[PDB]
This record gives sequence, structure tokens and C-alpha cells, in this order.
Amino acid sequence: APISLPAGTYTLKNVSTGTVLDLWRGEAAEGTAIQGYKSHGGDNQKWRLKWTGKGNQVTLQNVKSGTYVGTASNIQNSVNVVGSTTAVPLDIVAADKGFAIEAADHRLFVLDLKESNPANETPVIYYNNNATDNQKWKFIDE
Amino acid sequence: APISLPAGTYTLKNVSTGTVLDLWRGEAAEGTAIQGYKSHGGDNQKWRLKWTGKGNQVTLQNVKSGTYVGTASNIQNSVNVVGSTTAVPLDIVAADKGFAIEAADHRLFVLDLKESNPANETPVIYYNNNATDNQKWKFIDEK
Repeated sequence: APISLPAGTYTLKNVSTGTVLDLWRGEAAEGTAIQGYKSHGGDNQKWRLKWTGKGNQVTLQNVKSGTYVGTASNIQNSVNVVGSTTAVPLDIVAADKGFAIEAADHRLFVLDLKESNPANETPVIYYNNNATDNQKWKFIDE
Repeated sequence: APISLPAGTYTLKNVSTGTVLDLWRGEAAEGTAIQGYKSHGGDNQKWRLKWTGKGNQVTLQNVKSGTYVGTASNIQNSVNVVGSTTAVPLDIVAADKGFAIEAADHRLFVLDLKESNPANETPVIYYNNNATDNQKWKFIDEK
């Protein structure tokens, strides 16, 4: 079958833990934490994938908040991934399990579920791509 | 339920032309042209996608020849994509239609069906990623 990753709304499930990409209660405030959390079907755990028109770059927009995957500071190892009105452009890169989500302009760095911790509220960070399983995300379309 | 692109055998259909990635005569000789061609189901038009173990990098191996997607010369604009005993490692990047096939160690460059020409034997080349449709490929998984 043809395999496509269409623009649309997704649950993004961390390969290492089975917890999902989660924006804290869906708050639209700048810097609102993005984290790993048990799937509960809330709109704060749904993300809109959309291509920007530049290269293959995309943004991810939280369904509850309307804010985007952004950054607490200058994208570096251990920098928090956070909700922002300013989107960080991303590349979705096929991995051996799921997809890596790369910083388009800082391609060394990917979304990383800190220390592969399945605990609720475990922080998601930018980190050097080692293609460990906490740096891979299953894309579940809805 | 989750959308995934598994390791397996694929037909790779150019988004612009509808023609597919084709190894010339399915020949195993080093430097054999890779090109666009009308789909006919031959093994020379089937490609094995496999992760190398380094990062998210993959290779594409021709089913007929056993050789890999590689290069004629130092990767630059318009350099031929060819069958080689030396794979060029790739990154498969989600595009607005299909996927871009990026050179992993020369990431400004993608596999490009030259000038979006749907003619048989149209060269596939390395070329700056402009995200034009001739630089996007439908990954058709063989079951």
C-alpha cells in the first residue's frame, strides 16, 4: 500500500515509554510545558501537522491551545520544548521505529523524552539525535 | 493504527510524473544509471529500505541487482544517481506529498527526477532540495 503521512491531527506516542506528547492542561500561555503523559484522549494531547511551504518543513500545533511546538530558549541539548505562538519549524524523519522530529534549522537536535522516563509530566527536551527510542515518536492519525 | 514506514520492499513513485525509480536493465555494474520509468512491476523497479544502525539513516537496495542507490561522483547538483556497491546513506523526510529522499551526509541534496520529465529514461540526479514535486516520492510498500 502507498504509505503517506498526511497533514492532519495526531497523537504522538513516544516509542520508549508509550506515553504521549502533552501540553500542560492545554494552556495557551507562552512557555507552557510540553511533556510525556499517559494517553487520555484530551485535545491537549493532539497535534496538527502542517507543512509551512519552506522545503519539507512543518509545524505542530496543539489542538487545545492553538499554540505550537516551540522552545524555552535557544535550541540546545536539554532545552525544554514548550508551547509558543512562535513555532519552531521541524522535519519529520522516518526512523526504524516511528519518526524522529528534528529541529529544521538545528538538525542535530530532536524532540527527546528525558531519560526515557514513562512517569507523567516527564519533560520533553531538545537533544542530540542518537536515534535512541525516547527520540522516536509514533504518529497516530485522527 | 499508527502510520509507519517499515523496512521492506517498495515501489518509489515520483509525485510529479507518476513514473517510478528504475535501475537501468537491473544491472549490477558499478555506475549503472538510476532513472524514471513507467511502472511495469519488474524487480529492477523494487527497492529494499533498511536502517543502517547509524541515527535514522537508511539505504535503498535494488531487488534485481543487489546494488544500492549511490552516486557517480562527489555529490553536487546534477550528479547522477546510480547503482553502486557503495550505498549513499539517506534520510527519508515527510513531504507535503510523499517523502523526500535526502543524502544523509549531504543534506541539502535530494533524489530528483530531472526537470519533472515523465519520459522513460529521464535521469535521477542529486539536486538542491527545493521541495518541488519531482523531488518527492510515494513510498508504495509491497506486502
